[PDB]
Amino acid sequence: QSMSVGFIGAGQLAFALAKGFTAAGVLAAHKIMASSPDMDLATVSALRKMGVKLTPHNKETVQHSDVLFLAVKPHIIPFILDEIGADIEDRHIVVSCAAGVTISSIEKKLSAFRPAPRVIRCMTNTPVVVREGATVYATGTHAQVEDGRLMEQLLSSVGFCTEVEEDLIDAVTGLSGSGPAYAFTALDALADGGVKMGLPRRLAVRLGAQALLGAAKMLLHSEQHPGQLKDNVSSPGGATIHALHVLESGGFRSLLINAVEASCIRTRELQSMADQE
Amino acid sequence: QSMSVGFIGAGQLAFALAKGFTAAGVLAAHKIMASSPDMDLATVSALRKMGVKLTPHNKETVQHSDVLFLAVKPHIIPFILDEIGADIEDRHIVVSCAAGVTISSIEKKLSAFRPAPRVIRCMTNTPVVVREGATVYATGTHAQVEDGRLMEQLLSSVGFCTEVEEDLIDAVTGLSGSGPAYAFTALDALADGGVKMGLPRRLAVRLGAQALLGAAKMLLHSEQHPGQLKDNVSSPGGATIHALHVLESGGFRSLLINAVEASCIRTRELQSMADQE
Amino acid sequence: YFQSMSVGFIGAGQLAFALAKGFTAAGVLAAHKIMASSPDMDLATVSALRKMGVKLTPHNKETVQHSDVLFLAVKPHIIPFILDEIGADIEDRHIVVSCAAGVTISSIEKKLSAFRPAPRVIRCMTNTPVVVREGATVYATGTHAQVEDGRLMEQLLSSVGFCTEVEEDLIDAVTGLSGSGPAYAFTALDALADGGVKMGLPRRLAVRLGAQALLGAAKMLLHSEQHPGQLKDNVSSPGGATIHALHVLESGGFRSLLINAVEASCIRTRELQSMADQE
Amino acid sequence: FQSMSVGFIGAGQLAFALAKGFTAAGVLAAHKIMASSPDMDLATVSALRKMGVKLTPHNKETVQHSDVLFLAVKPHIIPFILDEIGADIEDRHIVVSCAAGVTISSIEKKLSAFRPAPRVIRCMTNTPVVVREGATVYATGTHAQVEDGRLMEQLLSSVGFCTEVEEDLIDAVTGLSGSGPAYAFTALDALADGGVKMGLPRRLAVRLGAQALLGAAKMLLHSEQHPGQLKDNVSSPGGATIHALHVLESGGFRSLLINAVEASCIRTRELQSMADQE
Ligand SMILES: NC(=O)C1=CN([C@@H]2O[C@H](COP(=O)(O)OP(=O)(O)OC[C@H]3O[C@@H](n4cnc5c(N)ncnc54)[C@H](O)[C@@H]3O)[C@@H](O)[C@H]2O)C=CC1
Ligand SMILES: NC(=O)C1=CN([C@@H]2O[C@H](COP(=O)(O)OP(=O)(O)OC[C@H]3O[C@@H](n4cnc5c(N)ncnc54)[C@H](O)[C@@H]3O)[C@@H](O)[C@H]2O)C=CC1
Ligand SMILES: NC(=O)C1=CN([C@@H]2O[C@H](COP(=O)(O)OP(=O)(O)OC[C@H]3O[C@@H](n4cnc5c(N)ncnc54)[C@H](O)[C@@H]3O)[C@@H](O)[C@H]2O)C=CC1
Ligand SMILES: NC(=O)C1=CN([C@@H]2O[C@H](COP(=O)(O)OP(=O)(O)OC[C@H]3O[C@@H](n4cnc5c(N)ncnc54)[C@H](O)[C@@H]3O)[C@@H](O)[C@H]2O)C=CC1
Ligand SMILES: O=C(O)[C@@H]1CCCCN1
Ligand SMILES: O=C(O)[C@@H]1CCCCN1
Ligand SMILES: O=C(O)[C@@H]1CCCCN1
Ligand SMILES: O=C(O)[C@@H]1CCCCN1
Repeated sequence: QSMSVGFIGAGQLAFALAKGFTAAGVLAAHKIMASSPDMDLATVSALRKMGVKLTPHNKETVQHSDVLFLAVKPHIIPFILDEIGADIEDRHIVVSCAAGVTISSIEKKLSAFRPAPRVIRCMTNTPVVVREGATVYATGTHAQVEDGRLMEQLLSSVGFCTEVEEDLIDAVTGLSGSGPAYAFTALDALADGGVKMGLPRRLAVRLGAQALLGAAKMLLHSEQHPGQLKDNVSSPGGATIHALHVLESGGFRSLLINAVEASCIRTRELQSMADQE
Repeated sequence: QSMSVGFIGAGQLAFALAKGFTAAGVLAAHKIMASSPDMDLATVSALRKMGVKLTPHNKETVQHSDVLFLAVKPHIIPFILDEIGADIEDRHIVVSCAAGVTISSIEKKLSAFRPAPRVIRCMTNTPVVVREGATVYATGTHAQVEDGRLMEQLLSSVGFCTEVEEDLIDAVTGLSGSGPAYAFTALDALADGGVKMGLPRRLAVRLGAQALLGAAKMLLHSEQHPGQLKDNVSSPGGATIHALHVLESGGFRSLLINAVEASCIRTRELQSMADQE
Repeated sequence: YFQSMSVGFIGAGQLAFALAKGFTAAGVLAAHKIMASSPDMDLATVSALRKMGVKLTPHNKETVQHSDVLFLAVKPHIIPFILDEIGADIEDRHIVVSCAAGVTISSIEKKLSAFRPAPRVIRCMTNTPVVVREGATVYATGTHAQVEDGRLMEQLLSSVGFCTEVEEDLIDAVTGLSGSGPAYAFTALDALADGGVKMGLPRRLAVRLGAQALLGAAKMLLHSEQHPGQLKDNVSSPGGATIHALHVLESGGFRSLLINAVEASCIRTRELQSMADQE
Repeated sequence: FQSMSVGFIGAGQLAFALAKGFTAAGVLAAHKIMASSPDMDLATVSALRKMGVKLTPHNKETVQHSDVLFLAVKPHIIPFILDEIGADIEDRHIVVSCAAGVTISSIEKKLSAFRPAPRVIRCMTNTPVVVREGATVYATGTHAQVEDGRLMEQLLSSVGFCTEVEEDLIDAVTGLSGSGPAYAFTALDALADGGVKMGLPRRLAVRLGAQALLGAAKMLLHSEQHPGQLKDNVSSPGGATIHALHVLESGGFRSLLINAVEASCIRTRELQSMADQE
């Protein structure tokens, strides 16, 4: 309750998490501060109306915060760590949200200034903004047991959250981190299919999104295999099995596997370049 | 509250709706009766444990019911209507859930026995079982205004529900009716992609489903275009835009359009055969 | 009982051989209580039937007079000529079992009813694995088949594999799945063997391992209540070799090709029978 | 062999499958079997419990209980396991590695640091051992005695086909019969969807497709004829089956199965190459 939260970066992810946290009630907007070198951002304007404290100065965010989220682009992380490293205290829990960036790389930058930085790495996604996020976290070398439990409590307020080994996170990034983009592409296309068959666009968007929401919820609430739930939809000779055939004829399943793989491979490739630098 | 509901048919759709209605609290299990010529069905066993009254005799379902759902396969509908047509009373609201079957065809069969049958046609989907269904309905020639409002009240308890013109329903069937099957295929494949990149299968299923649920919820709660929400996920040069490219290279969008179209075309084709018979 | 039943095959080809070998291997019938007829004795199937001890004759009337249960095992377009030829020889005691793809009970009963009013007709679809008593058989009973006729036919065909009664309107689809099925399987086993050879296995070992793998997986599914996707999930470890191989199957639309096959077989069956009904 | 104690290090899919097959075969009483795992909250551990298999978290307990010791852990866990119990391997032990890709030489090098001449056998099997129709190959290590191989072949023949091979074939066998059940399950799911599309109930389509594949596989195993000849026997000229074969050929059906065996084998070799660099 006395917990103060800070965001280095004031972009899409910082907005989504601050919106989710405040809607969840687990944090008052006034306990949150975010910093950015650009206050002319739509997300900065939104955070202001929410009641989040804003500043150009990353040092002010550090000084206000107990839990410090790093919500900048991955290549900005080392610059950020050099800038505020001398201002980290024993009270701080540093939570990196950046795609690809390793706990090792973060702990090495911070340890030059003060031993035993408490670091947690997470991967989440934009649906935390409607409290339906998918989040994983890995705890660092000096994180205490209460640090992981605190972070799971906080991130569970805005969706699914579980601890993982760090070597799983790049793959999670390709699945649930990039996942919403696959869904939005799919929903746009399903709506176009509805329009082609005679539905108004607004209705098609609503129906397609509601269908995907409900099916996903069924699977999360069921112990059955997704193929069994699929079997339950189709009648023999019917419309649904005819539609499933044309998906299969296009290699639909393989394209989704291709996407998760391509995201994960790019994440690893980018971090290799960072480590080489 | 005094309303009694009956299901002709005791299969996947009847279970899903009865489960959703009772979980919603809008109906007590004991106000529901369902009939089937086969009590050795898993769905019949499930309905029994819920507290739903079961019978082999469709006439008993009619006699108990105020609202009567037709939840049999489309080709069974005319047989069903011939069987119980003499038992429909002025109190009855007949709600056909059957894919493709027209209000005209139903009103013609029932009108031979008694004038002015009150008929509503709906299309829904299995996620009503977790109260996240997508339902549309069209009112028949003799349905009263309170009949449509009653049905929207009832079906809104288990998900989205809106009135449509009947000529939209076959297209809705290809989008949200068959939709859950597209989602389950997609979730199975996304999980395989997670497994390929090193995630345990149970975790990949959970993450993929949670990602699709959250993205769908974002779109339902946003006024923004799905392409804008997609743009918000990707950073320049990043993992997500790399993954979106490989989806595009496979014609991912076109496959989903193909599916909605194929389902809708099959539905129309099947009903043409029924009308020819 | 069963060994006292006389069985006849009109047609002495691949299906008659497969069934006669299955029945005799099962011990339900003595080979010499089977008679088969063909206008062509220079077939390999006739020679094999002869070596088993089946009675062979060129005269379909002899097969009819010999038999109690009479299997029609000729090509579908031959059935109406067969029915014209021996229809007058069908007796009240006969059970007539059509194995021909596509041919309807109605077409058979219309021919035979011109001779006697209540011909007992059963239609079945089976497959060549009856030869190792692992066939997949369905049957539908005709207008005049007694309840005991269906029970007898199920007992007989269960001796050489799986057997269940179905409505007749399912049989063309069954034909595209389990009737044509063994050919899809032999194609797949030939290709899996080539895959083993490409990766360095001797052909003989690759053939045996591929066939054992498919047999064991199919038996697993038949003995499990789990979805095939779940059994599939259990084979793969994260990042491992099996999931990499499943991806390249998916990239080629592997699933859609098998759906295409069942559909193509069933559509061709319906199309041929429509030409027969037109003729 | 009633004087034989079998142990599993690992209590996952493969250990369950083998234990269920051995016990169903009657060659082992379930109480003569011990399995270890650091995680007792697995579905496979509960199933092993109900069978009457002894469970323990301690790999050393499994080693002390067992004469034949199956390594049923993921390949990257093998070197850790060997470090943990290498000092407990006795002369009596036969160590049977089931792990994909892991070489006899790598196992022998680990165990030899503790006691010379470890008796090592490498095998590749598959999950259908659970219905006693597995396909297993094995290779004997440097110090395996002649009777060690014969004993293993007797034990593994009780749950399916089993033959000795040169070790350099095992990665390819892994891509064919090791991964093979997954190809079949994919095919059976798809064939069932095909049956449903043409009007069959799903339960019936699943049963018929599985029976068709089982019977055709048995036909081939029992026949001296080429699979092409058995295929030819199914088709009549102009008929339904040859029409269906054509659409398989037009999609390169054969090439996809070759692709799968190749992709599995290449990945196995790639993974072990990384293990050997580490
Ligand atoms: N957008 C998404 O869907 C998700 C993004 N992420 C991660 O979140 C991090 C940020 O992602 P987005 O918010 O999408 O980026 P974004 O580009 O919307 O916001 C980036 C923010 O960093 C600020 N910034 C740049 N230099 C700075 C500095 N020196 N000090 C402080 N702030 C600075 C920018 O002004 C902007 O406010 C990335 O590492 C990304 O991998 C992870 C999960 C999902
Ligand atoms: N499964 C789905 O996803 C949805 C299905 N529907 C529609 O719901 C209707 C039923 O669909 P499912 O429940 O999936 O079918 P289902 O096959 O699971 O259940 C069909 C039920 O009808 C019963 N039945 C057969 N003959 C009968 C008779 N003479 N009298 C009474 N009951 C009889 C069967 O025994 C079975 O209980 C279909 O028209 C379908 O289009 C619509 C929305 C979604
Ligand atoms: N081969 C298979 O895998 C299966 C075939 N079937 C059905 O079995 C029937 C026969 O198929 P196959 O045995 O494969 O054909 P096949 O061509 O091997 O043998 C056909 C037999 O009919 C004989 N025949 C031709 N004219 C005749 C006549 N007037 N009187 C008597 N016999 C005559 C031929 O000489 C030959 O012995 C077909 O209707 C086919 O659909 C059904 C299930 C599987
Ligand atoms: N599943 C299959 O279809 C086949 C698997 N294999 C091989 O069998 C081995 C196991 O495969 P699955 O059983 O499928 O894996 P699985 O993941 O189902 O079970 C793995 C087991 O290892 C246990 N484990 C992890 N660390 C351990 C440790 N330090 N000490 C003891 N147990 C530990 C886990 O708790 C789990 O019980 C792999 O090397 C695989 O290549 C070979 C043939 C077929
Ligand atoms: O495949 C079918 O016959 C049905 C039609 C309606 C929505 C669900 N699936
Ligand atoms: O495209 C990107 O850079 C990020 C990576 C992490 C998840 C969201 N998208
Ligand atoms: O996918 C895997 O890791 C294993 C390899 C061995 C055979 C079965 N599947
Ligand atoms: O190709 C054919 O004509 C037959 C039809 C029946 C099943 C087996 N093959």
